[PDB]
Formats: sequence, C-alpha cells, structure tokens
Amino acid sequence: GKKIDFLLSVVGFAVDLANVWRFPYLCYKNGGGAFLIPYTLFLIIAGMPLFYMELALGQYNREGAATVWKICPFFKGVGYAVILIALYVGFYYNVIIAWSLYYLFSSFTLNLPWTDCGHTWNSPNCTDPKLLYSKYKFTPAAEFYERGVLHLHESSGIHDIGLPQWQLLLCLMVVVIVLYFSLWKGVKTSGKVVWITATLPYFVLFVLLVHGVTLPGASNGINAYLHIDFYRLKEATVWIDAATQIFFSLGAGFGVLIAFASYNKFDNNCYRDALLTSSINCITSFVSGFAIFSILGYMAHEHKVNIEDVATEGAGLVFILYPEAISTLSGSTFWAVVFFVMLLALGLDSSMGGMEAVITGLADDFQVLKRHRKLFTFGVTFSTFLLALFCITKGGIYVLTLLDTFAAGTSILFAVLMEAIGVSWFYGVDRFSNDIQQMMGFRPGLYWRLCWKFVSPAFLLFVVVVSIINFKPLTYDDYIFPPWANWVGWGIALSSMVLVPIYVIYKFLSTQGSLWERLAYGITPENEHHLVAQRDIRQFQLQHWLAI
Ligand SMILES: CNCCCN1c2ccccc2CCc2ccccc21
Ligand SMILES: [Cl-]
Repeated sequence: GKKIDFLLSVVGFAVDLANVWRFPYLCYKNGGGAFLIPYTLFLIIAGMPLFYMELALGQYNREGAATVWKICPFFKGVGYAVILIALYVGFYYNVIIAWSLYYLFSSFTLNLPWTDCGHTWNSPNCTDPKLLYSKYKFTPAAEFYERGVLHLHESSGIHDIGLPQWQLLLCLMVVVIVLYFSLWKGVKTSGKVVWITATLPYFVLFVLLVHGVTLPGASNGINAYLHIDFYRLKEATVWIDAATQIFFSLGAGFGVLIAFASYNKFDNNCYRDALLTSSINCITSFVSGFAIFSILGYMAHEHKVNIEDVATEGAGLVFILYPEAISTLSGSTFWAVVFFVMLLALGLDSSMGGMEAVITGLADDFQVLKRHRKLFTFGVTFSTFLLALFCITKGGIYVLTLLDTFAAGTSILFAVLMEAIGVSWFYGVDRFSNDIQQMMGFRPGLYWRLCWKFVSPAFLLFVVVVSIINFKPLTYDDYIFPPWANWVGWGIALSSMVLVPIYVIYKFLSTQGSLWERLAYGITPENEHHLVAQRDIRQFQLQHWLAI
C-alpha cells in the first residue's frame, strides 16, 4: 500500500483548477497547438527543476517560504513576495469556486438554465439553434453565464463595477466558511476524503473526452488543436502565457511547495515526486485541451460560425463550454450535478493548500501567530473574503481579469528567478547538491544542477524582460480597459516584486559592522555567522562562484 497511496496522493495533487479552468482559455487564446510547444519546453526546462528545488529546500530546512532563507538572509524579501502573491491569488481563485457553487445550485432541475432562451435574464438578441470578429455572446449558455450569474450587463466597465451580487455573495460566504473550518485546526487534513477528489476529475475528463470525440463538429476542433501556427511563436505572448501557466499549474513560486515539504520525512524522495507530478500535470493539461477543443469545434458547427469566434477568450470559457457539452449528454441533469460537484471539490482542495501556504509562512516567521492559529486563520480568511467581495460585483469579471493578469505574472516570474539565483549562486549549487545527497542518498545529476544554475535563470530573465517590454494593454473580449487600470495592474505586480530590494536594503542597514562585514553577514547562513569574525567567507572566493 506504500505505492498505491503515494500514487493516489500525487495524482490528486497533480490535478487542480489550473488545468481544468485556466489552461483551456489560455490554449484557446493562443491558437491551440502552438501553445503546447512553449508549454512543454518551459515545463521541462524551468518548471521541473524549480519544483524539484523547492521540494528539496522545504524538506531539508524544515521552514516555510519566509524563514527558509536563514541560509541566505538577503532573500527573505523573496519569501515575503511569494507569500504576498499566494495571498493575491486567493481573492479570485475563491470567486471561481463561488461560480462553481452557483452552477451546482442551478443544476438541480430537469431543465438546465443554459439550454435555451426565454428566461428573465435572456435578452432580445438571444438566439437558440434548436428553436430557430466578435465573440458572439448571444447563445443561451453565454447569455446565462453573463446575465444570470455575473449580471455583467449591468456594468459598463471597471469604472462602474457596482455592488456585489447577492447570490454570488452567499456562495462566496459558503466557500470562505468551508475554507476556514477546513484550515482552523492545522495542516493535517489529507488522507481522509482526498481519495474521491483524486479520481473524480479524471473520470469526468475521460467521459467528456469520449463523448465529445463523437460529436458532429469535433473533428474540426481536433484538427485546429493539432495544427501549429508557427507565426504565433514569434510574438512572445504565447511564451509569456506558457511560462506563467506552467508556474501556476505546477505550484512553484508561491511558497506552497516549500511549506508542505517542510512537513515531509527527511528521507522522502523529492526527485520522484517532482517527476511524477510534472508528467501527470502535462498529460492532464494535454487531455483537457483536447476535450475543450473538441467541444468548441462542435459548437462552431452547431452555431454556424468560425471556430475562432465561437466562445469567449476569458476566464468563463469552461463555464460556457462544459455546460454546452453536458446539454448533449443523456440524463444531463445528473451529469451537470456530477461535474459541478467535481469542480467544487477540486477548487476547495486546491485553495486549502494555497491558503495554508500563507498561514504557515507567516506563522514560521512570528511565533505569536503560531500560538493562535484560529485567530490568524480567521484574519486571513476574512481579508480574502473582503478582497474577493471586490470581485463579485456586477463588473467583477473585469477585476478578476485584471487580477488573473497581474497578480502572478511578471511578479511570479521575478520571484522564481530570485529564488533560483539566491539558492544556486549565493547559497551554492554544490551545497544544495550535498544537502540533497544527505537527505535522499544520491547527488543530483549534472542536468539538474545546470538547469538550477544557468538554464532556468537565463530563460526566466528573458521571459521577465520580454513580458515587461512587450506588454499589451488589458482587454476583455471587445472591452478595452482604461489606462489607469493598466497602471493599477502594474502597481499590483510591483507591490510583490519590490519586496526583495526593499528587504535587501533593510537587512543591510540593520546590520552592524563594516561594508564587507555587512555583506558577509547578509550572504552567510545564520548558523555559521561565527565564521564571519574569522574572515572565512566562501562567497568571497572565485571557487564558490565557478563551482557547478
Ligand atoms: C498548483 N495549482 C494551483 C492550485 C491553487 N493554488 C493556490 C490557491 C489559492 C491561493 C494561491 C495558490 C497558489 C498556487 C498553488 C500552489 C500549491 C497549491 C495550490 C495553489
Ligand atoms: Cl495546465
């Protein structure tokens, strides 16, 4: 049972709302198959080594994202930045779970609300295929999503977001209460019911794939998915999106992997865990893309439009597509209930760890918080609830789009780049390899050390620079955000990016001694500070810097 339970746990972690909700519309937005080449390249080159590095760091040091930097005191700013990014993500990651809960509540009927027009939310322009360069938006499913759930028709833009929708308000309250009561006792919440949260997503995906392959237009969708537009690979939008999606999907750069690995056994095999998680993530993402493109190829045929204009390119793509596919199944109410229960379970389980990252990271830094986990959990959860109330307004989709663009973009790329630089160069890739050997019994291969020191940092720096210099003003379908929205988004990104230099400055100023003494204290592990008075600093020799 040692292996079956391990396989089930890794498969449960490898599937989340990233693959099922975000990856579909990022793949649709970037043409289809042309998004997979950069995705796989980044996966290998940067994602797998960084996942391995974070797991090893957490396992060896037994600390969270903030306090793990006792080895290199100058990067506690990086730790704080990743904690802040994790805090930002929840604000809308929980709004997506609220959407799922609302859809589940709406699915308890013999006539699904998204099957035809004729409802109070339907507009005169609603067009039903059965009863008779834009994104269409006049289908029953799109009309339901945008008017009976979002009520987006009551907001003219991000300047007129309006008041929170009360139904989504109740759903968000329920989600927040469930999160709090699942996090208020401690980190130990696995191995009890996660079994059904690990197999249900794959059963749902398999049934969706099998049924959608045999649909009238699925062939065209599959052809578009497998076609590669090589001109799209010369624009850097696909590359930036692929890098951000890889780091979001795998979970690196948020302080979650380090926090959870801090509770591992000192001899746990992090290499095997990283390999299996990455492989399962890639396969699941590919299958999700296949199913999604089959569904929208079917829709292109049914609605008599081009496949590029069938659906939205935003965060509601799955909430449009999956209901459309469900409506084609036999006994569609049962399948809708099953699918939205699966979405609820996936989202709640993932958000649990997402918030645990923040809680553990800040409790390791302050013991007062560690002594009062209930109050601290309540505070974190309540703050998330309010800043998510900001995202369930009539124009809450605009705020959600801005957040999904800026909270973890260049910010997360920069944070992961700083993490890799810190470890590999300042702490020492040789020291890191020695720690991994002391833990798991073998030294990492040359490929892993090369990726940690040279390859991953180079690609991360390139992608950060390209994302900064090739920045497209924010949009949502046919809506263009005002420039101040772009300024606000870049400010949100900087709020996390800037913690690193600020903490470097603060650590330098708060230390006592001469300039060289301050540097030695700042780049020396906290448990070897007695060697600084001995003028024996490894980093002050070329051997440390040329070591691989
Ligand atoms: C790993 N896929 C993302 C799943 C959710 N995610 C969350 C959730 C809420 C807040 C932050 C984050 C950061 C990324 C991450 C990392 C590990 C588990 C979950 C999450
Ligand atoms: Cl993904």
